[PDB]
Amino acid sequence: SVAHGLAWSYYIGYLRLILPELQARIRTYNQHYNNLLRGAVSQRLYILLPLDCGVPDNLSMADPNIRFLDKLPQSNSIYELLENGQRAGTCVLEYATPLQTLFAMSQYSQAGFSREDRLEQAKLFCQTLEDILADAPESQNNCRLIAYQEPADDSSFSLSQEVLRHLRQE
Amino acid sequence: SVAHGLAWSYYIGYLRLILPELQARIRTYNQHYNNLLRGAVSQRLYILLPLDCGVPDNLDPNIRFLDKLPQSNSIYELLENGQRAGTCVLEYATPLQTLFAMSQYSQAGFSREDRLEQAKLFCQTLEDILADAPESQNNCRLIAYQEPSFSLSQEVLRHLRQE
Ligand SMILES: COc1ccc([C@@H]2[C@@H](C(=O)O)c3ccccc3C(=O)N2c2ccc(C(C)(C)C)cc2)cc1
Ligand SMILES: COc1ccc([C@@H]2[C@@H](C(=O)O)c3ccccc3C(=O)N2c2ccc(C(C)(C)C)cc2)cc1
Ligand SMILES: [Ca+2]
Repeated sequence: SVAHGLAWSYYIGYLRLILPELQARIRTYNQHYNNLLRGAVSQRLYILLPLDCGVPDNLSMADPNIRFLDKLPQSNSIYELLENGQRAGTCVLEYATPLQTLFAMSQYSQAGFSREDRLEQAKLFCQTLEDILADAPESQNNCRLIAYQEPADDSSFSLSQEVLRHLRQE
Repeated sequence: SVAHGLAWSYYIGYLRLILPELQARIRTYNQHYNNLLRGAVSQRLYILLPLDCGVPDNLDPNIRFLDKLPQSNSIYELLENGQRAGTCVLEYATPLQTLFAMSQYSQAGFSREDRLEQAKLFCQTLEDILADAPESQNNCRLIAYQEPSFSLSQEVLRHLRQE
């Protein structure tokens, strides 16, 4: 049942506060700070929600097709996404950082929290957060959760492709 | 049921990480930075848990900021009878802000009664995690309270004297 508190704190202490000014920050960046000869940053906050709760310290180390470009002024980061070796999209991207509690609990023997318990709580965190965001006034076509289970076959999943599928739905 | 996730995250993402080096940080302060007469900073981390979930933006005239704890934690002096009666590392259990904000958000369907119950369960769950945790070695004290004038300094001093 840890997922409920994780989802509510993440929304009420972070997403609720950053989503209202996000569009204005992206528009300011695109007009005044972005380099001339490249794409504009897309408008939504893209949140990576790996169901395995594996949150890396560097997105480029997780996928070489996701490259840091800049900080979004006014901490959020802009990345370029590659496909077939070329630039395919630019967006504000980050992980659902409360998943780190679920990961750490699965590694702490006193929690009595298995990998199966972790997966169940990650799914509940995603479901609860989606329900909150659906009813939230701050979420106005400006946030997208990217929840994913990684197949056993490495070749059948690309993190950059997962973000690109959502970005192309804009 | 939000209290469980709040307690586990607060422990596993913060208390578990800061409690092992806390007493060394307090010893550094007491030996090299503390210039008060018999004002050694107490050894434990004191965590304010207002059961009403009211966390102010800056931590009572009898509680006065002294310094940042080197190596963000803050040291305060506690006054009693107008004089310094103790010094400690003091801070709020910041996850209570989720419970307060939920009670202020109609779509959460979370009443003041639900809030109080979750604040008490957060305190109990956190105390139990800390009791079984290898990082809490007589170094973290939870100060849970409710208002009846209330004196926050008197609440902290009771726990300081218990150390
Ligand atoms: C003061 O006590 C805390 C406790 C936890 C957090 C963050 C923070 C986040 O960055 O998302 C968060 C917010 C809401 C719910 C859960 C978490 C969470 O899981 N945190 C966290 C938890 C664990 C980690 C390590 C295991 C990598 C160290 C890193 C980050 C921050 C302050
Ligand atoms: C990235 O997403 C987050 C979400 C929440 C937090 C912190 C953070 C804390 O400072 O204790 C925390 C950790 C673990 C569980 C809960 C909370 C929590 O309740 N937070 C919080 C929640 C709400 C507030 C306002 C309502 C005053 C703005 C302020 C702080 C930080 C990052
Ligand atoms: Ca594999």
